[PDB]
Amino acid sequence: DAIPGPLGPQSASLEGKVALVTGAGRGIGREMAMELGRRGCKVIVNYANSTESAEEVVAAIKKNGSDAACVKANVGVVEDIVRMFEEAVKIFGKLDIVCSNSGVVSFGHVKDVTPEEFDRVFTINTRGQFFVAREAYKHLEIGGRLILMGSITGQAKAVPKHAVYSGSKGAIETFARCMAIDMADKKITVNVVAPGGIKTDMYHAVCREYIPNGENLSNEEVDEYAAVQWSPLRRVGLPIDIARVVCFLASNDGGWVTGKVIGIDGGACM
Amino acid sequence: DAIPGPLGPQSASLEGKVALVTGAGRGIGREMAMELGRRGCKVIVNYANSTESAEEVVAAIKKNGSDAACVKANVGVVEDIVRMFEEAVKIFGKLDIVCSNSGVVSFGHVKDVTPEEFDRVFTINTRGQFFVAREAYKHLEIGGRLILMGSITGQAKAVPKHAVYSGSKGAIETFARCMAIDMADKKITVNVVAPGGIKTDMYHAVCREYIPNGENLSNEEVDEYAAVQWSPLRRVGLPIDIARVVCFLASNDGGWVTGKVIGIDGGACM
Amino acid sequence: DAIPGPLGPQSASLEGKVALVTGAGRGIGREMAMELGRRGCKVIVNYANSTESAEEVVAAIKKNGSDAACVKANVGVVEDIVRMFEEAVKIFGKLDIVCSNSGVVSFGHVKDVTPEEFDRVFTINTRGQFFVAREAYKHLEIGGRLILMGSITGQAKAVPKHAVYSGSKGAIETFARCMAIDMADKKITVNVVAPGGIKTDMYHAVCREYIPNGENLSNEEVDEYAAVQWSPLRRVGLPIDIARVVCFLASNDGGWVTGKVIGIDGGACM
Amino acid sequence: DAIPGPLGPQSASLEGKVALVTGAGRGIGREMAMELGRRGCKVIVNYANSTESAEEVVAAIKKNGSDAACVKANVGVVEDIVRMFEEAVKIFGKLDIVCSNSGVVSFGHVKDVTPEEFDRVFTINTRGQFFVAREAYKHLEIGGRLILMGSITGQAKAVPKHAVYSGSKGAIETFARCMAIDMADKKITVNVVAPGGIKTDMYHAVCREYIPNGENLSNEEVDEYAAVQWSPLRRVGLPIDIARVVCFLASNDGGWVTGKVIGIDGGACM
Ligand SMILES: NC(=O)C1=CN([C@@H]2O[C@H](COP(=O)(O)OP(=O)(O)OC[C@H]3O[C@@H](n4cnc5c(N)ncnc54)[C@H](OP(=O)(O)O)[C@@H]3O)[C@@H](O)[C@H]2O)C=CC1
Ligand SMILES: NC(=O)C1=CN([C@@H]2O[C@H](COP(=O)(O)OP(=O)(O)OC[C@H]3O[C@@H](n4cnc5c(N)ncnc54)[C@H](OP(=O)(O)O)[C@@H]3O)[C@@H](O)[C@H]2O)C=CC1
Ligand SMILES: NC(=O)C1=CN([C@@H]2O[C@H](COP(=O)(O)OP(=O)(O)OC[C@H]3O[C@@H](n4cnc5c(N)ncnc54)[C@H](OP(=O)(O)O)[C@@H]3O)[C@@H](O)[C@H]2O)C=CC1
Ligand SMILES: NC(=O)C1=CN([C@@H]2O[C@H](COP(=O)(O)OP(=O)(O)OC[C@H]3O[C@@H](n4cnc5c(N)ncnc54)[C@H](OP(=O)(O)O)[C@@H]3O)[C@@H](O)[C@H]2O)C=CC1
Ligand SMILES: Cc1cccc2sc3[nH+]ncn3c12
Ligand SMILES: Cc1cccc2sc3[nH+]ncn3c12
Ligand SMILES: Cc1cccc2sc3[nH+]ncn3c12
Ligand SMILES: Cc1cccc2sc3[nH+]ncn3c12
Repeated sequence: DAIPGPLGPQSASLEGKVALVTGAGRGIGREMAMELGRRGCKVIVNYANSTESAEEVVAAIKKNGSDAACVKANVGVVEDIVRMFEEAVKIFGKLDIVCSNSGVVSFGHVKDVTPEEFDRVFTINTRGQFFVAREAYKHLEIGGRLILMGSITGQAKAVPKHAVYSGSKGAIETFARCMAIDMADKKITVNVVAPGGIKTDMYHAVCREYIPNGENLSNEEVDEYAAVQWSPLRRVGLPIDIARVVCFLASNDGGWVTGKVIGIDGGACM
Repeated sequence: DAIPGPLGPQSASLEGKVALVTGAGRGIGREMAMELGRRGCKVIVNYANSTESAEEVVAAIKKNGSDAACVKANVGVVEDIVRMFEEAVKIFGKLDIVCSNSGVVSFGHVKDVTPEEFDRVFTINTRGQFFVAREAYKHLEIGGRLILMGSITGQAKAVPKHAVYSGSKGAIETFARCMAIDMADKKITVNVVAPGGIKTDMYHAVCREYIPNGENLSNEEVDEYAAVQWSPLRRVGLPIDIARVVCFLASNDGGWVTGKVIGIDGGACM
Repeated sequence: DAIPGPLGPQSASLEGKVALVTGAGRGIGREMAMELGRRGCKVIVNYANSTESAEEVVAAIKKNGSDAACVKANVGVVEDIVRMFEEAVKIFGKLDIVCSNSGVVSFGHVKDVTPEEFDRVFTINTRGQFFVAREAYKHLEIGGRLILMGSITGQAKAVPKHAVYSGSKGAIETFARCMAIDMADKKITVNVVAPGGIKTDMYHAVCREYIPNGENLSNEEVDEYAAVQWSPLRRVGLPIDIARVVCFLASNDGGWVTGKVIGIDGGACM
Repeated sequence: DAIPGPLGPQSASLEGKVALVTGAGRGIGREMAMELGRRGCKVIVNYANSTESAEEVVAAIKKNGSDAACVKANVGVVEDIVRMFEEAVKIFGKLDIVCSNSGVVSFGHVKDVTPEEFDRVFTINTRGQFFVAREAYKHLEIGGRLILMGSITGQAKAVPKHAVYSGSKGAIETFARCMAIDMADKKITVNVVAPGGIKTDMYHAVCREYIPNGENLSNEEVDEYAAVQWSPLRRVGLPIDIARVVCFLASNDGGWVTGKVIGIDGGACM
């Protein structure tokens, strides 16, 4: 049968692809846009509040040799998502890759979860991603790429006071399986990246909630724990670790990988 | 170490246990309450609309030798759930087992899902179960049992136009893992039963949506397909098939089974 | 459709069933035969070396009110398995349940595994179980039950120096999926129980190999670790914990549970 | 923290890496060596019987601009594996990547499996891979890559008469989890690629055994079935599909992916 795409290194090229990354002003998302751009991608950085950071990222991508632009939209508002895509398409003309990154964390024993906090998390983490995914489908080029952001907590077995957040990410893994069927009519592949503890603002904010008796841990102590307890490779994961895998899925190399959950932890067990 | 519970058949006894089953007026739930009662349980049948059916079930359980009562509550309304448990506890004095059964189906290509239909399904299937689970925790006896209703679609790989429903059930499997940690402080075990196509009203309504080119299938033809394509055991699953496993988890036998997903299909592959 | 089996507690009855348990002279297996007998089963206890213990168990089952007999066979020798079943059938006339329990542990960094030690473990743990399963098929009554012994290590993510043993148990989970299809022509259900640290001779021998820096731990200290680190339920698992689940699968209640892996840990994460 | 490796496309470069691929004279393996070479790798093609094909591949890689050499060894013989690595290291001086590809298929109802045919498959598929993995550890450069060959059958739910082969591949997934811990002391990442039906000699030989009533299917009919039934993407998988993912895992991009099973099917459900 016919070979799908070029043979050799040329199959990993993202040059000439237009990508949209939600929540790209900081954290993993910022690095996702940065790296995508470094591999020759035109990046559209979406943001909700971090305008400054957003703009800063856009400047950076250009400085690196790629074109970029930023769009504002609150993924928790379906109308904002609908608008974000209508503008996105006009900016560079087409849309090849979509990275649904935006998300929020939450901690608390089941007995203390309020309907307000449950809806807060699920609305961004689960509902937002579905509608971003829905719009991505409509605007993606035939053969496009949809990448959903999940988490190690979707399958973790030992994280206490973490049902709401874990459930929101767990549902994303199921979305991938089902969306991979529907979206295949446009040759779009759908996959879920499931990171496991990356140094970002979030990490700084809630890492201690994962460490048994960690209220006291100093920043370096947290990293020491993370590095040793969570990976045989003995090191803390960085956004670039996710960004690299995301580029693989987005390239020709990931053409036969669809409906899957790629766990990107250093071999962690949570 | 000390043996947990009696040795012998006495370990499967549900006699003297009070159970609450949501959506017990029909389908799998009705049979869940019926069977639980047959094993000596006092059943509280919850219902949303099927009052007649509800009452009918209560009469049946008594006729079989057990006490029962019914409570009305819409699981999509947190206040209703809160009330349902406050009344439940007063009826028979205590609450040992809770079976979160209620749920709704949905079909449609991703591109046609509306925010209204997404919220419709997630609100009952996922959000409702969380709050039923939350209240169950607060009112369950030390050593109680919480059983969540999932589905084969949470892990299925070939069902098209089924992302919303599949995602709502998928999140339930994650809830089980996390809730099993928090709720363990009261010795409560949390598990998810994941049926795979049971003859109920739902089955009559949407089975054809699972069968490639099944609009034409006659009722008997659907059952023939179900029996042959979905199980090496060559037969259609019945509510009693789930009801029996639910009794196992609810008994002393299921004391060391927690945080798990029990797939109850005839060895189906979807 | 027709209801499969009796409604009510009578569905959990094992009375009048003949079962064969391999490696039933001690550990989990001994308790499996004991409990099966307590629920009205005629047990055939197989053994390899523990004759004394074997006979002792047979005396016990009778003293409890059930008939039993013991057969000697080395599961690592296919001819022994073939013979064991030919004799087994003649003893009580038929064979309803088979519990493939026998197994051996092993520890060591990959770099130190010798072909001899690899074959030692795989020959009993994997190859033995396949041939026990093969013979069980041929001799089981239509509607019989085949239960394979697996382990938490089949899916564990953090146990070092444990590839050979973990791999032997992992393959058992796959055997269950496939055997459930072939063996279904005789209505036999095939399932895998996956315990997670049970107090038996094995536990006494190698538990410390699972505890980071545990050479020094005293017996009570090991149990303290096991109870706290491996279960939210805060207690060490006992053979009776597995024995109870095995009876469920062997009864009418487990009729619709086939091709599955039932994890029997206190919600452990390894 | 410090960024692991270069930022940008340079992270996907395999230039200057020495790789060893077992069973590289034909099928997926041949393409694995070819592609690895195209990305600037020095490939050592191992073979068992296909000398001609082996040599042909070596000529090809050189013609493409990379150096290659071939080594003969029967993975079912531990002494051969030990020798293969001692020679391998001397050829190009070092060893960065190892791809354990070699394998054999088998079909048959459980009841017809003979100890000879069970050992035949397990000895190459499971035992061989363990010892190849063991030797890879000893000779791999710090930061090396070990990639094990698995299959969709390790998790498949509907393939009949396939327990022996499925079990041999299933154990490989467990090996990955455990080996990822031990081998991490040398910064080596261990992962399992799990293809799902690739056009190779094997495919030509046994594809019909997967298709219900396929004895009659013509070659083109088989491909039609494969393309439609096994993938929403509607096409048959090719060796290049696996080869591309293998290059990702072998590069810097796969540095944080370890202890995982990458399913490389077109979203197949078996
Ligand atoms: N950090 C970690 O350890 C891991 C993170 N993840 C997931 O990866 C993703 C990113 O995490 P990380 O970078 O650490 O997070 P950060 O806390 O650093 O915040 C990342 C971003 O998400 C955005 N976001 C939040 N709400 C919205 C919204 N309403 N609309 C659009 N964007 C929004 C933020 O936008 P703005 O700032 O502009 O409001 C921001 O850009 C999340 O989905 C997270 O759950 C998964 C596993 C691990
Ligand atoms: N049938 C099947 O093949 C399978 C079913 N399931 C799950 O099992 C559960 C029961 O399914 P099944 O019996 O077939 O369903 P049915 O369609 O027969 O309806 C079952 C019940 O769910 C209830 N329900 C719906 N909304 C509410 C609500 N707002 N509050 C309280 N109860 C409500 C109904 O209550 P009322 O009628 O009183 O409004 C009813 O009692 C569901 O969660 C379903 O998703 C999972 C796998 C397979
Ligand atoms: N203990 C634990 O923590 C867990 C155990 N398991 C599995 O459960 C099973 C039983 O474990 P456990 O009771 O702890 O083990 P023990 O170490 O207590 O030994 C149990 C038995 O296995 C038998 N056995 C060994 N070789 C043979 C053989 N060649 N033929 C027949 N029988 C043989 C022994 O027979 P004899 O003494 O007569 O030679 C004995 O009867 C094993 O498969 C084990 O891997 C799984 C998870 C956890
Ligand atoms: N084809 C498919 O659909 C899929 C294949 N796989 C796996 O991928 C791998 C390759 O499959 P594929 O290329 O299709 O297979 P082929 O039938 O085309 O044969 C591939 C190779 O395996 C080799 N091999 C067999 N025995 C030995 C041995 N004793 N020592 C060294 N090498 C040996 C052959 O060597 P020689 O010819 O030199 O003897 C050959 O080089 C296998 O492990 C297979 O199980 C997994 C999923 C799907
Ligand atoms: C923020 C964080 C820190 C450490 C480990 C994890 S695992 C996960 N999943 N989402 C966030 N996280 C974290
Ligand atoms: C209603 C139904 C029919 C057939 C197969 C399935 S699998 C599933 N999950 N929820 C509902 N169903 C069905
Ligand atoms: C023998 C043992 C002790 C503690 C934990 C485990 S987990 C497992 N699997 N087989 C044996 N074991 C053990
Ligand atoms: C050889 C083959 C053909 C079709 C589908 C599969 S799935 C698998 N796993 N190993 C081999 N195969 C095949």
